[PDB]
Amino acid sequence: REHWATRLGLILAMAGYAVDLGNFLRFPVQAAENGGGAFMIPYIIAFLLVGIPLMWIEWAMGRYGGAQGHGTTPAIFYLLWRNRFAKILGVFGLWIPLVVASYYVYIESWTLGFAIKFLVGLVPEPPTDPDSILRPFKEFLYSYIGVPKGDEPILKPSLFAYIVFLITMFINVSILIRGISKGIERFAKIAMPTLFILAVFLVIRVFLLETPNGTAADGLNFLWTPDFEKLKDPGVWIAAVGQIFFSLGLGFGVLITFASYVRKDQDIVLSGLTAATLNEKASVILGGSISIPAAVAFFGVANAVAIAKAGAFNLGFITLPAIFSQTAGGTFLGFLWFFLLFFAGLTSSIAGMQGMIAFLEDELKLSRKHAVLWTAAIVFFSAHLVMFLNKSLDEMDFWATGIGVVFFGLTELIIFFWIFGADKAWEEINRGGIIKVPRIYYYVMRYITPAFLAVLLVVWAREYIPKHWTVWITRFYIIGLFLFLTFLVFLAERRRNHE
Ligand SMILES: COCCCC/C(=N/OCCN)c1ccc(C(F)(F)F)cc1
Ligand code: NA
Ligand code: NA
Repeated sequence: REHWATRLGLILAMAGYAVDLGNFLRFPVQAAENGGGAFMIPYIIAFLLVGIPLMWIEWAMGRYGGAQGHGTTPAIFYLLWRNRFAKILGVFGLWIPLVVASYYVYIESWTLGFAIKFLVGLVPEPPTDPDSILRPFKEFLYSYIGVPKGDEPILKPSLFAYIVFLITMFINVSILIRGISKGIERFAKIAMPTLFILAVFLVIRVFLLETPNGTAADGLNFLWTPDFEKLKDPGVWIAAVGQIFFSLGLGFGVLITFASYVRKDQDIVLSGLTAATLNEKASVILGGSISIPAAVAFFGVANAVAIAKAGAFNLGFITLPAIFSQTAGGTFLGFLWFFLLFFAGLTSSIAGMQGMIAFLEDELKLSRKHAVLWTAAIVFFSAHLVMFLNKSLDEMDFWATGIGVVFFGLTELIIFFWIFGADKAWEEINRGGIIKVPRIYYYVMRYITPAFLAVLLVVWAREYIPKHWTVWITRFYIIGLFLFLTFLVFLAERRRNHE
């Protein structure tokens, strides 16, 4: 079985996964909409009562399974719980990242394409007024994606956008086919520094942004000025818990696959706590210092609420590009921004697609080449649904991330900490650990963490269970994916009986 070479690279790859577009875009929006600086109160608590405990568990399950030559949840759940229902629930952790990858890699290709178009100067040039600046870029994005003009739910992406997607896939395969250490870990040692440099530079250039409408100081002002009156809203505490899941990448079975390449007695306590902190630092220090400030600096603090309500996607694919076409040398700033984003996603997309690569290796005994080429084949095929069918992207995100963070994460708790046994579990986490997990966390892992995860589920349940016909096309496919994966798991246990 393959293994991580260095402890540094391990943390960088785990952080590589955790840090992506959400750190720079999603997180700053959630904070401003939910109390600003006051949002740091429930966010840190959730980091301590949910994020950190659950992180350690996925690291534990991974290493525990990796020592037995299994990196995925269909096998691992069957090791924590000798049952048929454990193998089925395990498929979900093979299904979730595979669904995300069907849309995630494609959006990752957008950043790359934009980065290319921005670098060569193939971008709109306005013209005055805010809608006169945004519209040439709103339309720039819509022509790349192929946003439907008529009533049809049909997208028509550009040939270029399609070609960049093919290139993005090829890049992923390039890194992935070289393996854990010589591919992912090697690239994680190059990307993360390159990422940090790009962030710092953008942070610096943004703080220098001065327009007649405002400054960057007004941006960091609006974003971080605490509104404690919003702490009364349960929805703020719900968003915070949800944000931590999203921030750390919990409930997608990605960590579990990675940790399974960590050796039997190597530390997972301190190593995890490090990679987790790197992401949080990247979010609060770098991510919340670029997007929102630059948005407020150009449009003023008067539109700061409107900007945050416009969503994270508009902020990063329309708003910020439009601001860049108005600043000195902003076309290169557009390129550094989209190249910052491209790497952030790429370090995540190679991480997520590994689970399916691991399965084909560990359970179906496929070579690494075949495992990558078929995984690439599957994600490439399924992506055509995202590329051509309008709102298919949303349906996949809803089901994958929805079930992923709200169902499957809780399942990891119960199986490992309630079915497999809390004491046996606790030893598996602390074993070989440089530092030991605080004795208080035993109660947080066993009660507090699943109690929260139950509530996040239920509130999510009570709102989304009640909440067009073409959505069935996407549902039809992703269900077909689950059946397909059940079948592979089925074939996996039948090959093992023969040998
Ligand atoms: C809402 O956008 C999708 C996020 C799902 C979780 C995500 N975490 O990555 C870094 C944490 N912020 C993720 C999961 C799977 C994949 C992959 F596409 F690689 F499977 C990529 C990102
Ligand atoms: Na993150
Ligand atoms: Na990443």
